[PDB]
Amino acid sequence: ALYKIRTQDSWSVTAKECPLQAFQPNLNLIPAMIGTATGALIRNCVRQPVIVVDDGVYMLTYLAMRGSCQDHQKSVRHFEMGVITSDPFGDPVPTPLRHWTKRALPAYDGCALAVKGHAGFALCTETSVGPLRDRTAKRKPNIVLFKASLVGELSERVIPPQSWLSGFSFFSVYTVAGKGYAYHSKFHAFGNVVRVGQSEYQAKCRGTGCPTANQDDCNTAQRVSQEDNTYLHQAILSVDIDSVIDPEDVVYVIERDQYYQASAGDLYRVPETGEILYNLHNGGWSNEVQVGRIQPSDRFYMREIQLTSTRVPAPNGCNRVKGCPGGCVAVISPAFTPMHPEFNVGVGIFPMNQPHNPSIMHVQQQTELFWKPIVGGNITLHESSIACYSTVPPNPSYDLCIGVMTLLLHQGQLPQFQALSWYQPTMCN
Amino acid sequence: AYPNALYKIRTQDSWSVTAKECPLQAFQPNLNLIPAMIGTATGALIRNCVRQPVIVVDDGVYMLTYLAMRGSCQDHQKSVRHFEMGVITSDPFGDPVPTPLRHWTKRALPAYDGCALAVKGHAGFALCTETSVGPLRDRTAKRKPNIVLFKASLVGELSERVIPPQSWLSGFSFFSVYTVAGKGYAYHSKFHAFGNVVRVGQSEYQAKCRGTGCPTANQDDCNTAQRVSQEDNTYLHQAILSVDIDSVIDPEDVVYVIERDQYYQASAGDLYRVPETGEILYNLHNGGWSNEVQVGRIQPSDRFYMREIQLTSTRVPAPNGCNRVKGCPGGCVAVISPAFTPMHPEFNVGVGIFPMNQPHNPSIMHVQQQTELFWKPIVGGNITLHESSIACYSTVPPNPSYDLCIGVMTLLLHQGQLPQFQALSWYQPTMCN
Repeated sequence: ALYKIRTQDSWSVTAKECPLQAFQPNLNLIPAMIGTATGALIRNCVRQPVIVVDDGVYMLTYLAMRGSCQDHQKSVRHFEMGVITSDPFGDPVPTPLRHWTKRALPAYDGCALAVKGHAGFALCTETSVGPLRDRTAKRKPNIVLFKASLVGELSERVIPPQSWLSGFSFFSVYTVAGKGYAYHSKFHAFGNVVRVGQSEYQAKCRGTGCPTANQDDCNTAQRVSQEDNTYLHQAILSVDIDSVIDPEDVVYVIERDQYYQASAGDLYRVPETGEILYNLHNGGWSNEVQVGRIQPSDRFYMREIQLTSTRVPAPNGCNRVKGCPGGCVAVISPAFTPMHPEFNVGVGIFPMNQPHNPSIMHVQQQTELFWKPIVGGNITLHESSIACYSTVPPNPSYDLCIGVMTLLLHQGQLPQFQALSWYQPTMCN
Repeated sequence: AYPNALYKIRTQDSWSVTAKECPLQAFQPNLNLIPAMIGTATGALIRNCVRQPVIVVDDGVYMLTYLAMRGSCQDHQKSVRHFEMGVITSDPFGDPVPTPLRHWTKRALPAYDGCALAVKGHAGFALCTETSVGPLRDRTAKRKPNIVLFKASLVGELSERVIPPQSWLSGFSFFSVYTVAGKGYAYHSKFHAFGNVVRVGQSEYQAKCRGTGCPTANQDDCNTAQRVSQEDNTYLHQAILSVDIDSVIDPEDVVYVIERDQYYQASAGDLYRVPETGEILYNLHNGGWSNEVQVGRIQPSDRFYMREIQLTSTRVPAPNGCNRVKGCPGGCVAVISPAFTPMHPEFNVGVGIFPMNQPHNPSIMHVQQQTELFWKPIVGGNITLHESSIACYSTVPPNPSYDLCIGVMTLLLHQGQLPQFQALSWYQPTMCN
């Protein structure tokens, strides 16, 4: 492989416990020449970007389409792996080594990524017309595990819908875009499950986001089929990455009382303790920044963590109610990664100002350390994924983050893949 | 099951003798621009600059290169040289598009400048100038640079072979050898590409001067435009580099010098080999005083001749704000963005990427023997084209109406940023009129 630096998770317990410096100066934005050009001049669209880093190795994915952003049937699914290496300035930057594409049909939607020991893993939903229509049509999709490596291998294992192990019955299982982890021959990632409602568990509803939310509206926001009384559940997928014969693939269903709405998300594993942190992406009615800890006890709980009170904005044209089940949607752009084993500190890519310019937000226990735009003007952020890491040994003042985004660079075009890296302040105040 | 070496579309050169001989249709409708998701993102938001883009295609395999810098476009010392290889495969719509398989980077120091590319089978080749501060300062400092041959393949490892300046075999005497960006070809055991050599002036040969580009050109001004060192009486000559790509033991690297009466100024360029006949076509890039689209044929006789071919009378524009003379020595420069590829074994037909309008927007021009078949913008607005490279091919068997072209460019996408790598493909009209 290309000479690469050792890296370690920025949410390690060795992270700062102190109250952090509010970094006033401009950030040092360094290159991240990864991915590919995505037709900035010829109306090509990119969706579902995910970036993951493990010990100086990264894996990247996105979904490319022609002429619009809703063409799963004619989409191309991109996978990429590379290493983080010291650039001419002595700065660790990622560079690609291998790239693969999957040409639909079939399409691959909601791919989750993880990297472990120079190996890359991708879990995708095999589809033709996408998850929204798949649920309404009551399909039972195949799920495909991709195994990638720096020497150019891409192996696939089909997971039939009936093969999943679970303690209860469910209609169907879907993958969702985001970050996962590979631990103990298992690939853990967020998932979505269509399942009939049970009396004991109702929709999470009233809270600081919408104190007067109505329970019937909350249940409707989660419902899939009114006649079948099925609801879209958040889940954790535990996929076998060592066995190809009689593989043990498990789905852990989280009851719908643990989340306002099922969504895409990221899972983080604290290396020393094994605690699982999560970042539940938006796209529903809740405009809160949803992070927390996964606590498996008598059942799987999502213990919410208060990271920031800043709300996720609505699209430009929406003038309806904000942050309540019957109004505007909260955009899907925000993605926050933990800089602390208990998510006391987080760094995220966030939309800023009316054009939703891409920006970086540093928050510690509801204190905003900084909120800085990457660019101004009319550049609009659509989706983002962020991977922050530390060197071995850590820099006493900085961690490094890699941000990948989809952006509307020019009017009349479609969202474009862009990437960048930066030194993330970790100095105490 | 993914795009790979064995699962790729077969292609053939668009300058094959099997190309159309007829008078071509002037294509009025808009072109069908199809994806070319190659290269990488190049920091469109963080002021990163990309230079010297080159694309080459051979039988469904491509190789790409460019030079990346941080914070400015004049930082060889802190630059990164990118290499990439991939295949041309049928996209979901049934359209052949390029997709990357391998990517390599070379971290300065040392930097690698003026890389020329060639592809044969599944192997890729790059010939670069080992430098620290770039060719202009290297010539002024009278350095003798190393030249490095890079060997890449889709399933193999990137190897390098250093060519010392004293190791070159040649029939001529010269001071130093430089590579230049552009396309070359790999045939049999040789990698042929354009080069530049610093050499003392010869009594018999003066600078090419008066012509359709500058009817009133002055011979003294033309000779000055080619001169390197007046004290040493050295001039920058165009050359052809023949580099051994099969032998690791006793490699034979040869320099063929072209006398300075065959070209207005030495420059970067592209070489094309007609597969059936073996004739060599060339595209001499701009960046000097000549604002003509410089194409022609390389004829080795008693000496190496560059037989000019008149492809189009449209002139290459000058940079914004220049009020000196156009297309004549000692005045405004002609921008280096244009790149023209042959669609005909004798360059009767050409397709090029060209700057159009005041912002120098990227555009595609189709010309046949000085007749403009079309001149269409890719985009308008304030997007500015800086450099470009184009590779057009055929599907085997050829589509009766269309060839396929891949265009790679460096563009100023947003004000306050630096030139960005962008790529696109399109169906190139080849139908008769």
